[PDB]
Amino acid sequence: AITGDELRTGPCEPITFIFARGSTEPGLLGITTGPGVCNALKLSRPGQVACQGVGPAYTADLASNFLPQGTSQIAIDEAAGLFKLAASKCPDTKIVAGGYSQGAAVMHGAIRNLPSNVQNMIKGVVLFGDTRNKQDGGRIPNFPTDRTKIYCAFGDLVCDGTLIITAAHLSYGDDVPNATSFLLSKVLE
Repeated sequence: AITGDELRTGPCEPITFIFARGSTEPGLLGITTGPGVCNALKLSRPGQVACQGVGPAYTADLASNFLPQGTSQIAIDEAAGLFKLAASKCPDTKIVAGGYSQGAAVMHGAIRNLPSNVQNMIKGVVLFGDTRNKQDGGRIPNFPTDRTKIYCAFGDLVCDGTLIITAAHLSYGDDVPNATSFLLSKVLE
């Protein structure tokens, strides 16, 4: 019933999207990709999708980028929790996840240590401008690679260890329709 809070503040839905915004984005889903991917998912699959942002624990503050895992534990623990929440509240929901910048880091760290119960509900993961692309080798540790897609724009140097901000980092708007298709591929009807 609330935007970005539909897992927390709503009924169970056949499909549950879980998104972690990039640094300094306001809200739970931000205003860049998740907003898009969300509406895009609901449109393409009316009556089926509930979007849940990751917050407010994940502050998406800049300084957390420099922490060992590239975000905060609180943030990861938060994401972890919501995946489980889905498992608990809605055991028949097909989960799809997303992340941009540090939000991808959140997911990278939350999804890698989820039990098989929960991981097996995650059909698809999309990561834009992943800040852990090189630290984890273009994948999520301990998570099927065919279910993962990483959008790394030409010039986007955060995909390569650094935290350098280019106009290529800010372009993942363009990848929503493709990201959506990827997710939707896996979540068949």
